[PDB]
This record gives sequence, C-alpha cells and structure tokens, in this order.
Amino acid sequence: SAADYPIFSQRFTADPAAVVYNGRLYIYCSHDSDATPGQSTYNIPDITCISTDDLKNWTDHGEVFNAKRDSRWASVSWAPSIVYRNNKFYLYYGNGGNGIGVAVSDSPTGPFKDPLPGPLVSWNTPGVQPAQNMWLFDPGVFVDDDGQAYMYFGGNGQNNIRVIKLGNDMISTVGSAMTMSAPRFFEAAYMHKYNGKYYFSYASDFSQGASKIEYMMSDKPTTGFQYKGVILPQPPDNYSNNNHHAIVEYKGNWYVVYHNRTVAKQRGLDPVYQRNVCIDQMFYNADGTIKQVVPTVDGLKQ
Amino acid sequence: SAADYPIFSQRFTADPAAVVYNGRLYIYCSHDSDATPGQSTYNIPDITCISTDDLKNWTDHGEVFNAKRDSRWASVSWAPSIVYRNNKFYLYYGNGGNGIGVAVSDSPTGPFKDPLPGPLVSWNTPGVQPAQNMWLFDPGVFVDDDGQAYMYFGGNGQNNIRVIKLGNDMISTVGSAMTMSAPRFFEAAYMHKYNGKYYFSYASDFSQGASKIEYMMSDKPTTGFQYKGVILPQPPDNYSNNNHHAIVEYKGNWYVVYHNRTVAKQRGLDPVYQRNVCIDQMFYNADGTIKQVVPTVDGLKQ
Amino acid sequence: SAADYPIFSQRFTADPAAVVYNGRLYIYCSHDSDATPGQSTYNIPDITCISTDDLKNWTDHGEVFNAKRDSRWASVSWAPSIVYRNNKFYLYYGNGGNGIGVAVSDSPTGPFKDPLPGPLVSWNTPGVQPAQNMWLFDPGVFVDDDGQAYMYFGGNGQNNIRVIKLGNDMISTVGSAMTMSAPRFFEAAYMHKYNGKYYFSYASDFSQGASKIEYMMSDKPTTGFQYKGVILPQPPDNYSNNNHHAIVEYKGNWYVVYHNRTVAKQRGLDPVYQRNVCIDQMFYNADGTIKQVVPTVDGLKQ
Amino acid sequence: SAADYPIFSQRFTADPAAVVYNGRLYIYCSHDSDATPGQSTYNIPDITCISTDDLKNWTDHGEVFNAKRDSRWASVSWAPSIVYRNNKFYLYYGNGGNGIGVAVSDSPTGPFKDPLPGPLVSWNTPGVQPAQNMWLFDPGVFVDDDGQAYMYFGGNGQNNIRVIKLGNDMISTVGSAMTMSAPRFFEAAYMHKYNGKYYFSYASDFSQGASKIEYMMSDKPTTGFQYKGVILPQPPDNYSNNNHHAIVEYKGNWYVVYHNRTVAKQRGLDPVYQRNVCIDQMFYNADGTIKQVVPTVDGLKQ
Amino acid sequence: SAADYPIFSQRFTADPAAVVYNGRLYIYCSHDSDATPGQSTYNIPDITCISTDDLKNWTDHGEVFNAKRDSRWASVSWAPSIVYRNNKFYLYYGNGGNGIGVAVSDSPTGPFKDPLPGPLVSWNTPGVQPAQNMWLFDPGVFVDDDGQAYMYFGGNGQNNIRVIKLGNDMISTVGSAMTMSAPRFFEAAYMHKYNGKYYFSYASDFSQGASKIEYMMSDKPTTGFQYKGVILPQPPDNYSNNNHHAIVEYKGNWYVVYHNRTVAKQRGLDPVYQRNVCIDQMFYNADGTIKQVVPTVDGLKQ
Repeated sequence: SAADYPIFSQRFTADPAAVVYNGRLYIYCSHDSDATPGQSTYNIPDITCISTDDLKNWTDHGEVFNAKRDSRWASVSWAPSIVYRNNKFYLYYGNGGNGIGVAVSDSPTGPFKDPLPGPLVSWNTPGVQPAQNMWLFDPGVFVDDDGQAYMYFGGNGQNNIRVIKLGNDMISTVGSAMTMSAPRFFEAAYMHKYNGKYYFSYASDFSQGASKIEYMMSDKPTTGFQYKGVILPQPPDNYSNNNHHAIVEYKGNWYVVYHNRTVAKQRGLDPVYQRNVCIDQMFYNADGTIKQVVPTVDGLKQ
Repeated sequence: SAADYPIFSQRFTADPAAVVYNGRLYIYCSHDSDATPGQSTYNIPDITCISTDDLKNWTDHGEVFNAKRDSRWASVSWAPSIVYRNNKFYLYYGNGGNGIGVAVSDSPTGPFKDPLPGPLVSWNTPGVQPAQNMWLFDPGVFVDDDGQAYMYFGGNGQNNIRVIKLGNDMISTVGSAMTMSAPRFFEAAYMHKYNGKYYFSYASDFSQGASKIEYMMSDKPTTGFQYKGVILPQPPDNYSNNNHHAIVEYKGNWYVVYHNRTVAKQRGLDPVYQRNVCIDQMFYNADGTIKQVVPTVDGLKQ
Repeated sequence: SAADYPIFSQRFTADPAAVVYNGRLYIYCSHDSDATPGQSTYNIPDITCISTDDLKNWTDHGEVFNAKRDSRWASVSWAPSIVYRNNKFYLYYGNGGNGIGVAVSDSPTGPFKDPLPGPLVSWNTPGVQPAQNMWLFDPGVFVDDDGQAYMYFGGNGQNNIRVIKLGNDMISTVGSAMTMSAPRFFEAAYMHKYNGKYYFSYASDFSQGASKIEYMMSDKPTTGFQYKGVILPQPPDNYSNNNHHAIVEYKGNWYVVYHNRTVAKQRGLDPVYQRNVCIDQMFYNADGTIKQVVPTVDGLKQ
Repeated sequence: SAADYPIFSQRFTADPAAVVYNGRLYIYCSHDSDATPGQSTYNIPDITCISTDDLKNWTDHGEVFNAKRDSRWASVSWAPSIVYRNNKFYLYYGNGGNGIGVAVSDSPTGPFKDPLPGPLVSWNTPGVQPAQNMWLFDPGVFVDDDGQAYMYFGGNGQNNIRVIKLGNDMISTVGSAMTMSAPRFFEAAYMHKYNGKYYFSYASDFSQGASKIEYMMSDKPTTGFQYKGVILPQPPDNYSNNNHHAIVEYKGNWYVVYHNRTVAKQRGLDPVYQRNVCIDQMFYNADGTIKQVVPTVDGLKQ
Repeated sequence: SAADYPIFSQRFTADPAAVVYNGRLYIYCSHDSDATPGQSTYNIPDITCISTDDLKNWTDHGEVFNAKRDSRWASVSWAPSIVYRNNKFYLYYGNGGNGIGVAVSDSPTGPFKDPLPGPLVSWNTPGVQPAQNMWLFDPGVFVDDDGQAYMYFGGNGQNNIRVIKLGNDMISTVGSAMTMSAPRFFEAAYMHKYNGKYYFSYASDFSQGASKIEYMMSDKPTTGFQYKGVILPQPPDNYSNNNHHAIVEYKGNWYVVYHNRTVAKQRGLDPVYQRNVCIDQMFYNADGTIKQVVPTVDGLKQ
C-alpha cells in the first residue's frame, strides 16, 4: 500500500533509465540507502547519471536530482523515467510509494527541478482507483509519433496497470487513467515503439518461478496487446525484487539495460561508477517479436 | 525410529515458529549443537526468541525454554510450535524423537515451564500406532474458530500424518489421534486458516527432487484435503533436511518464515541474532490457492 | 583401451567400497595421485579404510592394500570391492585398466595380500571378448543366498557389462563371463539384493546430461533386468568421471555411499580422514523400487 | 403406525446397546415377552445389563430400567441407546411405538429413572411430520466432538430417517428434527464416529433379499452421506425383524454387537445371561470404509 | 497383537499338519482348550498325531509335543508345521501369538523337544517389522529342491506375509525376513511345490464373504506370485476362524487336509481319534492350476 512496502521498496537497489542525446547514451539510476559491507558510511537518496559514446568508456555526471532539495513535496526518487522533448529533459520518479513526480532540466545532466506543488500522479488521480493493492512508484513514459505522451504505471497484479495521457508540456495529465492487463504483471511497466508496433515490457511476478522481464505487443499504445514471451530470464534473476529496465535504440542498435548484481559480477566492472547495470543488445525477428538478447562484451569500434 | 535419527535429527539446524502478540512478531528457534567453523566453543540446546515491530529492527530475547531446566522429563527441544490462548503462551516441542512436550508462560518471552510429568504426545498415545516408521518430534498446533485446538504431527510417509484434539487448557489431549495423508509427506506438518479454508502445509520427501514446502487445502481441519502445490521450491533448498516453517498473519499481510542458510546468504544479515531465518510475503488467489511468495527486501514503512 | 585412459582413469579421485562387520561399517577408498593445491608433497597409490559404529565418529585404519607391495603382478589398485566370506575378507581391485585382482585378509583392516600370479579377470578371460572398447577395472562382487558369488564388471557401453561366477574360495573364476545390458551403461557395475530382488546399479554415460547413478531390477542375478530409474542425480554430479558407489545395509537401514567433492563441501567434514565420501540413507517403495535417498545429517542415537 | 406393529414389534426379541466405562464393556438389552418352549412362566418387560472386562467372562447386572416403575408415562422399553455424559448415563428407549423416552442414572447399572412427564420425542415433535408411515421407537444417540448431541430415529422407508439435536442436559431437544435418507432404510438408525468421519449404520428393508446391517459415510453428522455397503449380511439373518446393533470401541479395537439366535447357536453360549448377542471385531480400510467383520472366538489375553 | 487375540486365537480349535514317512501319512493337530458340552473335564494343550497307511484305518499316537514340558520358553503350541529332513522331524509351532518355535525328534511320533532358549522367530526377528497389526503364530515350512528351507508366516493383511530362510540344521534362521503379498491374506501361509511351480496357499479374510482357502502360483519361492483362485470354498466354512491346512502328496496322489466340524459331520467319523479333520483329493490342470478338490469317500484299495 503502504502494507506491501517490504516487498516493493526500492531502497536498497538501483533502478535504471536511459536516453540518447547528442550522440551519447545517458543512464540514470535511483539510489536510496544503505550499503554497509563491514562497516561503511554509505548513502544519499537521489538519481545519478553516467554517459558514454562507445559503451566502454563512461563519464560520471553524479547526482542530477535530489527530491528533498529539488521538489517541493517529495523526499525520495525511485524508478526514474527520462524523456527528451521540447528541447528539455523530463525525469519522472516515484516518491517511495507516495506519488509520482516530474522534474525538468535543459540539460541531460541537470539540475532537474520538479515545478509542481504535489505529485503529477497519485492515488486520487482519476481512473487510478478502483484498484486492489496497486503500487504507485515506477512510471514508464513514452511519446508516440502523433505527439501524444503517455505514462504507464502500476504494480502487483495482472489488472493493476494504468496508463494516462500527459499534456504536451509533459508536466500535466489529460483525462483519466486507463486500465491495461498483462499476464502476471508485478512492476516496471515500460513502453517502446519499433517498426510500427508497441512493446509493453514489464517485470512479472513470482507465481511461476522467478520474476522475469516479459512483454506484449500491439498495433496500438493502450489496447490490443498480446503476450509474446520473456525478454530476459536471468538465471537466477533475484535480488532484489528489481527488474526495472530500459529499452533504447543507440547508433542503430537496440539495447536492454537492467540492474543485476549477479550478472554484472560474471562480466566485470562497476561503470566508473554505476552498479551492476548490465547492457545487452536486443534483436528482432521479421515479425517484430524479440529474437534474442545478447551480452555485450566490448564497446563500439568507432 | 530411533533408526532414522541420522536423517530426521534437527541437532545442527534451527527450526522456527512464529506468533503475533501486542503489535509485535515473535520468532522462536530451536538450537541444539555444535557449530565449530575453526574451531569454536559454540552451543546450548534450547529455544530462543527474537521479535520485531517492523520486520527490519529485531530485539533478541535470548533463551525462553531449556528442556533440562524447564521440564521434568525432556532433555532436548526441537521444532517449536507456539500458540497464544487463555492469556498464556503454549510452546510445544520435540524431545529429540522421544515424545512431544508443552511448556507454558504468561509472557511471549518466557520463562516457559512444562508442567507435565511426561510427554503430551508419544508413541503410545491412542491412535498414533499403528504406523510404519513414523517420526514424532515436530508438532504444528492450531486453534480453530470453534475453540477446538488440534496438534498435527508425524513424519516419513504419505500416510504418516497424525492429528489429535487438545483440551481447552492446551496441556492435555482429548480422544485418539486421527490419521491424514498428503503426497510425499516427510516432516513439518503445519496448519493455518485463511478465508474459511484450512491449509495443511508440510515438507515433502526426496522422491522427486529436493524436499519442498508444499500444501493441501480443505473446508475442514482433518478431512477433505486436496493437494494444491508447492509454496516454496527454494532453488536449491537442501541443507539440512529442514523445511520447518511458519505461516502467520501480521499487520494485515501474510508471511512464510523458514530457515535456509543459502537463501539468507543471498540477502544479508543474521537477525541480531537468529540465523538464516528468511521471511517472504505470501499472496493468495481469489480461489484461496497460494498465488506467490515474494522475498521481503525492506521493513514496514510505519 | 588403453586409448580411453584419459576418460576412465581413476588416478585423481577416490573410489569407495563398504562392508559391515562385527557391528561396524568399514569404508574402503582407492587412492592413486597427485593433489598439489599450492604446492604439495601428496601421494601413495593404495586402498585405505576407515570405520564407524555410529556414522559420526570415524576411526582411520590407513592403508590396507598396496598393489606394489602386496601383489606379485599389479602396480595400481582402483575401484575396490569388498566381501566377507569364509571368515576372510576379499578385496577386489583394478590394476589401472590392466586386469582385475583379488587380495585376501583375515581382518577387515588388512594386511591384504593378492595370492595369484596374475589378474583374476583380464581381457582373455573367456566370455569377456568380443567387446567394442570395453574397460576392465571396476568390479562389483556379490555373494547370492545360494552360495554363488558373481563378479560384475565392464565399462563404456550399454552392452559392455560382464558377469562371471567366482569359485567358493573367492580367488578363482568358474566358467565363462556372461553379458548384460543396461541403458547408457558407463562404469561402476554393482549388485545388491533386497527383499528377494536383485538391484543392478551403475554409473550412466554422458549422452543425456551428466553421468548419474541409475539402476535396474530383476528376480534373477544375471538376466531379466528392467531399468527402473535414477538413484542419485547429484546436481551437478561431475568431477571426476566418478560415480563409483556402494549400497549396504547397516543396523537395519540401507545406505548409499559415494564420492562427491561438491556435495561433501555443502555438508562439512573430511571423514578424519577419507574424502569427500557422502552417505545417504536409502528407502524402498512397497514394490521394491527405490523411493528416495536422503542426506544424513547426524549419526546414530545409540 | 399402530397399523404396522405386527412387523415392527420388538416384543419377542432383544435389542442391544453398548457403552464402555471404567475399563468394562456394558451391554444392555430390551426384553418384553413371552418365550414358552413347552411350556414356561417366562417374562418381564424391561432393559437388562451385562458387562465384561475381557469379552469372555460376563457379570449379570440384571434389570436396570423398567418403564412401568421408572417412568411416569411409559409401559414398554424397546431398543435402548446408551450414552455416558456429564458423569451420568442416559438410556433412551422406545415405548412400544408410542414415543421415545430417556432415563438417567449415576451408574452404568442403574437404577435409571425417566425424569420427564412424557416422551422426549414423539409424533408431534417439530420436524418429525410429515412422514409416510414412519415408526418411532429405536433411537440412536451420539455426542459429537463439538459437544452437540444428536438423536437419530425413524423407520420404514428410505426418507423416513430423522435426526434432532439434544440439549447438553441430554433430556431435552433443541430445534426441529431434520430429515435424512438412506437406501432401503428399515429400522435401527445408528451413528458412530471414527477417524474424522461419520458412519450412519442401519437395518435395511426386505426389498432385495433379507434385511441387513448396512451403512453410509459422511464428513458431517446430518448431511453429505454416501452409501458404502453392507456391514453384516448374516447368512441367513432373519428372525426376528431385528438388526438392532451397536458399534463401539473397546480397548483399542472396534466391535459390532448384534442379536442373532441362529448365529449365536453356531458359536456357543448364552452370556450368563444375555441371549443370542453376538460380538464381531470390525476393521477399517485406509479410506475409512469398513474392511470386514470377523467373529470373535476367544476373549482378551489380558 | 495381543489386541486381536479374540479373533486369531486357536484355543478352541485344532490346526492340522501332515507329513509322509516310511509309507504312512501322519497328521498332527494342535489342541489347547476347553470343550464342555454338558458338562466335561476336557483338555490338555499340546500337539497330537495320528497316522494311516490306507486313509481309512487310523492309529492314534497321542501327544507328541507339549510346550510346557518340551520347551524351555513356551506354554502353548498352535498351528503345527512338520518337515522331515536330516533323518529328523522338525515340528514348528506358535506359542499363542508370542513367538514361533521349533521342536525336534528322531521319530515322527516324538517325543519332540525344542532345543532353543527362546523363539526361532519373533517380533524382533530382522525383517518382520515394520508391520501393521501382524500376527505371529502359524508357520508354514518348506524345503526347496536346492536345499534352501523357508518359513512362511504372518497374518491379518494383504502385505502381512513374511518368509525367512532357515539354516540347513532347521533350528536357525539366515538373514532377514522378506515380505510377500496376497489378496485378502488373513492367516495360514503355506507352501508346496508341484511340477516345478510354487503354490502359496492361505486363508483369506472376511472382506468378501467367508474366509476361504485360496492360492497363488509362481516359478520362484518368494517372488513372482500371481493369484489363481479358491482351493476350498467350504459352504459355509466358518467356525472357527480356522482354515489351517496342509497339502501333501501320498502314494502318487495329492491331498488337502483341513479342519471343519460342519463338513466332517456331513461325512462321518472322528479319526479314532482326531477331529473334524477332512481329507479331499486334489487334482491339477495341465497348466498347473488346481482343477478341483474331491471329497474322499473310502480308503486305498491296497
């Protein structure tokens, strides 16, 4: 609610997001608390950003948003979503289960400032309720080719997906939230478009094995979806209820970016410095279904 | 018997139990012997208790029962079961395969004292025999809404489950033990009630893969059960023939608590201090079947 | 042959065998070479023996047979098989792929001496040939209730099992070797009898996953076998082409004893001192099929 | 009614009942009239009692209830039913087709006194009517584990079974009688509980061969019954429209007690003195169905 | 156990056994108590023997074994089994449910003396347990053509048959008891061999009509049995839970010998003097199944 914070909390993990701008891939991660190996003075609840132009050398940009300093109403910033529109960057975030915000910058590396007196989306946003034990913290924002922006969100049940239109200013909602359904939906609603088709990807629940990143396809953005399968199984995935992810096109290739300590350990570094954030290249079949995801082992040649 | 002590012994593990009282969740664990990493002076055969009000900060209450000091007849105390009734706490335990006892306290943190001159349940309790190679050490006690208490117990075979009525004083039996059956039943008979239905959960045997925690459902407490499936597979589960568990409601949510060194290692602490005891949140489908168990990653928000 | 020594060699592992005598369980292991962690002066090619009366406290008896000192013809002693008969102990062994020997003692702890001028069984023993790429090193000897002893042996193919009668003196063969077949037979032919039925157990090949210990049943010792299944999968088994095993009754219970570094590591000790040798209790279904194998976690109570 | 007295009359037979108390099995029998072999002064309409502690030596207690002396309203006492509750013995009886009574004693051997001014159950008890040609004389009383007592009664038709709740004082009814059905129901409704299941046993009619003692099972006491079969065929049964019976547990074994001159003749005595009352041991299958009834040929060893 | 003595007791009946020696057929019967028609001084618990050379004239040999005088440990001798081996006679017997003995003589007519300090077979003989409510009193001993003797025994359930090897001295056991199964097995396990096949005959239970003498066939003595049918229905059989029997070849013909008061009454004598012991000639079909049993009406012509 509330009540399910022990399982939905993103406090001890990092949720990633990605955007491409001016030849570079920017990766954003939430941070909250409290890593003390033995022992440690480690913290600072915020969103940070790293970038690259080659997928092997990374520049750390550090903190780009801190809810306490940079919003009027929020104290936490989980589960970023980032969009570039109107010559501006919009960074959506979850205040710890208590509302979804938006922060704005002229730069991909901030500083981002939330201009609103309260959450952009919350429990009393029209169309959210009724819901049975839905969670509100992890937005996925997408701008369609027609100029309509949408925010997908929700958690904890096949029918607990919502999608609401955003105004062109990207800091307002238009109309009521709509409902969607996806088999075993848990968290991490995400939308991208490729070759005329819409891909709703998400973290599945724990009802038939581990949570995985799975997806549906449609020819429309909010209706007509058909489940297609698993993007990323991740043997063995878990730790820590975190399949937050981004799917982005960069220099003509598609990539899935996700956080996974175990997988990152069997691969090498900590992106001087950001996690634990893995990047695999994604391929499509001729029919638009996802063919495969392949681990990256090197950077771009040029 | 006896003969099967090499496989049923709980001597080198911790069996958990749980009760909620006055806003707190209490977790009890058996201890017996003999952990010497390199080397060690480590021991003391007893039951200990920890508690929380938030699932992240734990208070250690230490030893609450020691069979040698606190019973007239027993020397060991494996596999606790704890009930709050009659403004008292009843802590049932296994004397190492040689009888099941009951100890009583006015406090959840003891001291508990077994008032009886011998075991509450033993091999010659009516209805236990005949049995082929049954084990007697791990009771699960449950008080139904009608005021009838039951103790479920048994081990080592599909038909080696017993259930006997307890008197309202919780320190006596009424009538003969009855028999139950469950596919691949090994150990750890346990009963809880939710939404008008009875859930018999248990550790399965090693006949088709590892032992797992599995369950059946019924509309009655001792008959009419139908097998429903696996609660907790635990890849890869084993070490050490220990799927002792509790299923408890706390602050409106359901939790399964179980002991698993491997799983606890891939997660963090030792509950300052108790194990190795993992807590996952449990969810039900509309039909009452268990939907999923999800790892807890944080404590309650308030 | 020869040619397949790189895969059949037992040089860097320990092959176990077991017998019960005068209230104690004796475990024998072959040793050959050459364990140098960093670095090491470690060796001595022989068979050693440990024993217990409780499955938790072990007495080391050390070396009981050394082929170079204790035979006239052999230099190596892999893959022991041990039988007690005629108030004597017979220890069969493989000379490194070059013949099967027998050594005899009045004591379970030796010294064992091979009385023969050459191998008891070899490539030119009648009935062995023809064979396509059969291996000769790992005997399983069994004495039936009628007083007929048999040695089972062979390797590397479904039809590469042989069984020959032994004389009552246990140091001679009678008649020709006979052929047997078992699905995916690799190594480690072994025979035991329980409740009137004969159990041919063996290591399977690598054709459908890892090698496992599998079995067949018959009402006769050398014909009429029907494959029944896997005794021990061992996730993930391998290292090092070694599913040599014994199946023995001790104090009314059945045990499978096998060598597995990985499994032993997830369990504890090194049997002060012998490996890496794991002991699980085995259970049968009413029809005689093997129900399950359960890890031992403790010793006998008395 | 009335009209069917020529076939339902128990005047020339003995109807048995049984209870266990303080280590002894007590058998009660009704007597009415009028046995004159050639000739005889033989009579006295009442209920008598015998007991044993070993099933071979019997003590005669004689008359324990005489309706004319010991009730205010009744003249006959057929078809006893006996229960021990509240440190008292309750003996229910049929006044010859004209109402069902209850008599009470502090002793199993009386004297029993009916305290009521009229029948406990009669034709105008609510829920009895409507009925087509039902007979009211042979109660079977049972106290469930929840403390609810029930009296089963009725006769002469598949749908002519009634069951009414009794108060905890055992001398009053609560609410209306309920209806039950059983294939070919004739007389002698009887209830016992074993291993969580309820057994409705009864005398069947003469529609497909002789009357037999048959039964149904349920998980509830008054609904959900399914016919299971014949308990006691008795080749050839008849003489004299009397399959009144008891089913009782004594010293860990189950027994069916029934009256049958023919069977008793092919067996021996007259229980110094009571009939003609046969005792067979009853066995159950694992599923709770009745496996068999076996003639007793001897008494208990100790 | 114990508990089932009221149904398994052989106290008031005679259990027969038979052997052929030196041209004569010897019939042995147990006696225990207590026949008092009106009245009687009748008794003496023992085994007696009669013989014939023509099946019509019988010689009474009287008592051949009395447990109190002729054993060190037993007080009763039910259910004889007799074998001639090693120029000696071995008479096995049941001590009233408390162990199976063996007594030995140089003569078929005794005196037989049990040389052992305790029972040959008892509850703690290896392989007997576990058993659910098995009875131990009625051995059937058989010596196979290979020189292996076996004792079959058990009671009260389809899976409650045991068979153990005897040493060649016939007064010791070898190895553990093995289990067998037979449909509806009650008592009176018996083995004979004819034309290369093994015939397990037995008394069936009361689950589908009266107990009968039924049988199975195998090509092996302790495994591979297939139920074949009823040997002897005996309309109407019963009185007194006694289908103890022998099947013996005499002068080229096969006979079944059994105790049945009712059948003997419809036939004539009391074998000057032994019962009630009926002798029918048995015939086989070409396939080895039992064709028929025919009442004898006369003796041998020569």
